[PDB]
Amino acid sequence: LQNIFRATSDEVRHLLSCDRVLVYRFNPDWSGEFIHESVAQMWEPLKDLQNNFPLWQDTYLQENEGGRYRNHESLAVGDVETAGFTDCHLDNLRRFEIRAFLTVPVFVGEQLWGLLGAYQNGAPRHWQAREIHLLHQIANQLGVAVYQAQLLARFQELE
Ligand SMILES: *[C@@H](C)[C@H]1/C(=C/c2[nH]c(/C=C3N=C(/C=C4\NC(=O)C(CC)=C4C)C(C)=C\3CCC(=O)O)c(CCC(=O)O)c2C)NC(=O)[C@@H]1C
Ligand SMILES: O=S(=O)(O)C[C@@H](O)CNC1CCCCC1
Ligand code: NA
Ligand code: NA
Ligand code: NA
Ligand code: NA
Repeated sequence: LQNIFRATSDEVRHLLSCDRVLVYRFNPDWSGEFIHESVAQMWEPLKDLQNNFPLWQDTYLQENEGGRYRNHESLAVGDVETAGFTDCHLDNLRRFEIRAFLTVPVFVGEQLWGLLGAYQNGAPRHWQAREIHLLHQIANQLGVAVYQAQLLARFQELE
């Protein structure tokens, strides 16, 4: 499953040639965290930045039990500076040098399980429909892989 994440994250990064790809997973209370990353050589890994560069707290998704994702909606942002985010949100994005990004839902069964994010640093992006569609397909495949990893867990407890 780590294998799966690594595999998925590297694929998205190479297919989109973006700076960073992240996998987010929700906890039962809709808190969550980034559990996997694929990142280009030029940037420091997320966990390392988190040990040194503090952020504004962000409980939005938790307070809203998944927000737009829960309704199968995605976020596609060509330019974060132009998007109209709250100041704290934009400040967080800017802390990670994120200038354009995509975030899509990952569903495991009919349950919102997490998110798949793709980030471009330093310059805006004109995202294309096929890039978004491809990310959704990869997110669906990830969801299936997780769903079946679960199924196989349930199987091996039951013997
Ligand atoms: C300012 C911070 C207010 C706020 C705004 C806000 N945030 C989101 C959505 C997201 N915020 C995050 C951020 C994190 N996830 C993490 O694991 C970490 C630690 C490194 C951070 C900083 C993420 C992943 C999301 C989902 C993707 C996105 O960037 O939008 C929203 C929803 C925006 C929308 O329209 O969908 C909003 C409004 N959060 C707060 O708590 C402050 C009041
Ligand atoms: O739209 S929702 O009700 O999910 C939540 C609300 O926080 C919207 N975020 C704005 C949307 C437009 C881009 C800037 C950020
Ligand atoms: Na949040
Ligand atoms: Na969002
Ligand atoms: Na915002
Ligand atoms: Na299945």
